[PDB]
Amino acid sequence: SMRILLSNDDGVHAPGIQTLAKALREFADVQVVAPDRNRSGASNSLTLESSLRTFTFDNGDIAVQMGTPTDCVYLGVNALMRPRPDIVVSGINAGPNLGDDVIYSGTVAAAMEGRHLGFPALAVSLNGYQHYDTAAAVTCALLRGLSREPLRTGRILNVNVPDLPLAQVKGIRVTRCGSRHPADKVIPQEDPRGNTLYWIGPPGDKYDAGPDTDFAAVDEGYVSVTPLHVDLTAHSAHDVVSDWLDSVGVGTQW
Amino acid sequence: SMRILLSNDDGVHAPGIQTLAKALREFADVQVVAPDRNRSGASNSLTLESSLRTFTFDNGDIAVQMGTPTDCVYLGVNALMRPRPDIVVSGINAGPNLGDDVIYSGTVAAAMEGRHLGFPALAVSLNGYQHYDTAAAVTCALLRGLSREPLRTGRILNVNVPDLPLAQVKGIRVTRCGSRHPADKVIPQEDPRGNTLYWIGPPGDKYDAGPDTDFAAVDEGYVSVTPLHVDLTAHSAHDVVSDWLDSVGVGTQW
Ligand SMILES: [Mg+2]
Ligand SMILES: [Mg+2]
Repeated sequence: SMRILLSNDDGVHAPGIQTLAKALREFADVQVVAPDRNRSGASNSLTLESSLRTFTFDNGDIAVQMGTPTDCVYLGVNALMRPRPDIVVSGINAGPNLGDDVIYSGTVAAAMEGRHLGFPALAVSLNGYQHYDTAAAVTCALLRGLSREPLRTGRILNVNVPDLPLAQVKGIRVTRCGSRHPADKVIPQEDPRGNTLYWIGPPGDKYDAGPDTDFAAVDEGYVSVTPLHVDLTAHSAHDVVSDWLDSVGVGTQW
Repeated sequence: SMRILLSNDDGVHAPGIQTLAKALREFADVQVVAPDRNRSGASNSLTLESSLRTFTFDNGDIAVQMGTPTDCVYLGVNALMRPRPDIVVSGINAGPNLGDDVIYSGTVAAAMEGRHLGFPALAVSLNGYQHYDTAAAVTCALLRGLSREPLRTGRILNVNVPDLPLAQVKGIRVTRCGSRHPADKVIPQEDPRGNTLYWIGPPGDKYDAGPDTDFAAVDEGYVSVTPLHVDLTAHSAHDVVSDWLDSVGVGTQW
């Protein structure tokens, strides 16, 4: 019987995470360890300068004080949940995590943090705010599915679900991350004393959102499943960087 | 003429950034934009629900008040530094960023924000903190030559410098990222009121530290340079996931 570490990114009381927990407690033992306040825009952010305070609740749900999504699952796996989870699922998130985004996503990061357990970790995001209903069903399918048969390759599955009633989601689709044009907008806004403060503001237009992409999938009406890894090496850049090095003679006398 | 945007993640006052600033500033035009405090572990996190305030010191360095490394370089290239920088150098970090430490590193995050400039972003990490001089020599050497001859491919370089006297470092190796075992340590500490607080342990043991890894290079006394990209998609796992979805009948009814 599956042991589930359920975290998320929107906080221990987000409709997203609570819904998923009810659905999952139907066939698995779930233990929630989530951050205490919506703070999305954390990435694989990790509290290193300070220790972490824990708070447990009425049920058994833990919230990490000021804790980051990676904070949560990390504490969850090596201290807080015992016996250890078999999987971590990163609880239904209010809003997409597609393309370039994924690198900055706290919800993707919680999943990435469970890349080492018996089962692949699931990140789950709704594109919108209404049909949490649907994302739960999708996750359960994915989960019963792992339980009859283990997946031999891919330790992070990044799922996004369209904001449509289950009956209208056309299927699911294995995808690749898309990309936007480089973001560059900064919105200045000035404080009552004259000084300029800056907002980061909105991401670039969609660049590669062709047929193979997670963007196209969701746009079409499919669950989009992207397998993620954690090796950022640009392997094909290799010889070029080496020729360069030799060409200009850094690291060499000759 | 070479306009450098100089960030780091240990904070604008760290000896790694300051020593780098000084070395660059005698053949290059430099602007420091960095966090106001030690922000190690910050990964790609960014401030989205708040505006950011800056502070300028008399030497012109700029700090982003509660800014993340990412916050800093985004604001650096797009608002703060005029005219735009030619390059982003992410200041000499105290401690290595090797293997999968990369997904958590604020140092590399700062460079990832440099992705779209003329020259490739440089992330520079020292494996200790005796010899910042050493990392400086390297970075300066990387930067010249870069300005003698462009790098035809690869937008982000993850540079790790052994913690030795320059004379003792054997050379340079273009490398690939290694990987660690799961981390499992959670160092507990009691509150003065008796409550268990949790500190996040260290990075796990080197696991893949093979012949051509970033680990191997540093341990043997070489500078490691790794080309990095931002695509999280595990492409080679595509068909396996696709066969698994079909084998389990999720997203098809037959
Ligand atoms: Mg969120
Ligand atoms: Mg640091």
